[PDB]
Amino acid sequence: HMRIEVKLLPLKDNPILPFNYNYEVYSQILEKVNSIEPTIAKLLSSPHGFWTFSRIIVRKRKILPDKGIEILSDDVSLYISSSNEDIIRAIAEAVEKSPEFKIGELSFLVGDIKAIKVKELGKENVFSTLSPIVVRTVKFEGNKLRHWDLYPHDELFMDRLRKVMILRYSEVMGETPKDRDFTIEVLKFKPTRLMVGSSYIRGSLMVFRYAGSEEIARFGYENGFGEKTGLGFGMVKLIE
Amino acid sequence: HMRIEVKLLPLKDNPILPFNYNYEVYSQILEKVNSIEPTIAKLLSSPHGFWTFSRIIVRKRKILPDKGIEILSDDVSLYISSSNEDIIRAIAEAVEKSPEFKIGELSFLVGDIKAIKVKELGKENVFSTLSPIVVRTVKFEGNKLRHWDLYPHDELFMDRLRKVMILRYSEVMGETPKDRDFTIEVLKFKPTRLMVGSSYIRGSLMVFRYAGSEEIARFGYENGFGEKTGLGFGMVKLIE
RNA sequence: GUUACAAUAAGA
RNA sequence: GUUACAAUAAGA
Repeated sequence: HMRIEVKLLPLKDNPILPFNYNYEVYSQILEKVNSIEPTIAKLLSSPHGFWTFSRIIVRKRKILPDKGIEILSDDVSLYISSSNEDIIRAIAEAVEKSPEFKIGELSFLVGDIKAIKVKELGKENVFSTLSPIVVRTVKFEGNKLRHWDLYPHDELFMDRLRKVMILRYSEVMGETPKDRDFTIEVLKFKPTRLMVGSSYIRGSLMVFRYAGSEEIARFGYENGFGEKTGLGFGMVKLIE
Repeated sequence: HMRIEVKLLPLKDNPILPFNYNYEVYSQILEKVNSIEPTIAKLLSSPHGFWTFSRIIVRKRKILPDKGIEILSDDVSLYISSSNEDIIRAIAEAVEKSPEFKIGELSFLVGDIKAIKVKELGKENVFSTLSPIVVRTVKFEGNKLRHWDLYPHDELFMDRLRKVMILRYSEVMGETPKDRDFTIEVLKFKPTRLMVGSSYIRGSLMVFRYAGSEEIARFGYENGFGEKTGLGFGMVKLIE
């Protein structure tokens, strides 16, 4: 499966990355791809998770709780993934043509794009999250129905996630997977709250072990696990 | 200040360290230090935190969620600290004369005890928790009286932590500290729940910046921050 | 693709 | 004693 690393260069001195970029990055890419491949842009913007992208990785940093993350590195990377290398292809082009990113007060400049080597999977895999995994349910709170976010320690999590993947899979892949059974067991777990647009989404940054269906595993690896993947959630990476 | 690194060598075939070890380490040090020096043993047993020790540190490890932390290193390490170099000196002796330590299933053997080079503090410090930091208030749950454990997001957190350090300080240093003010801002934060004996204590694993009274700063640095430090809570290390 | 493995979570 | 910096936390 195709996965790319986009290097970004912070423009000014003492650059500071704001804590919640998910919507900015996503909408920015959408706009850029839409200029070239409007037809693919429509896939990016789909809820079904045609792709993922990670957090913006800052290899060396300090924290300014009121401002954001201090970038002490010369550059930052952003990993993007998809089962469809036509989506990858189109993103590389769009970005490189118009390599100007504005996140809050910090402007970046796209440096090298490159396709990344990606490891084969096994019967069981140990994944670490590259961007928070999101699994949502509906709950009556007051009157109006609203979105309740789940974490692995919640009872309905595994069952909800299972259905989200099967569902998502058949939607983007075109068919339902033959083996639909799988489990995950959490190893290192943390909660995070992200403001995307005018909303709030809460998710898990975790290291977990996946077992079971070998096609859903490929699917999650390539397209991210959980919901809102296209918004920058759900990307994992293989460790041992 | 005086800070030691006690090394532990796992005896069992496949070494699983249980997730909740405080009480067992506490109560076992408490004895080995009693048999040798009953008098110092009572400073340890005091609620006021005449000392701290850290999580048992395992460099190479992996998680069995129903079991514990699988130990993949040759040795693990405990870090004990105190403003009183007599206490530390006593623990090192007491532990050397009775090197056996049992935790859950695992039996350890005390290896080399050694001193740790400890940097001087500044006007401002960035500390990391070697032990989670515990700050409690009391609350009524129905007609029953309950411990309620606090984290920095709680309005009452800063307030009760000041009072707890000021109280601890005087009850051990012997006098009230001159400068009684400090602030703590959180950089990296994760919550943890430990079972110590019959009861559950929740606390904070975190990196934070300490601004304030220098004598309080050095007191927490030596004797731990927050409460219950005698049980292996609140130990910090200085970073950059 | 080292921010690449500390779970559990208000308990009597 | 590098498990050594991702805060914030149920909203309209």
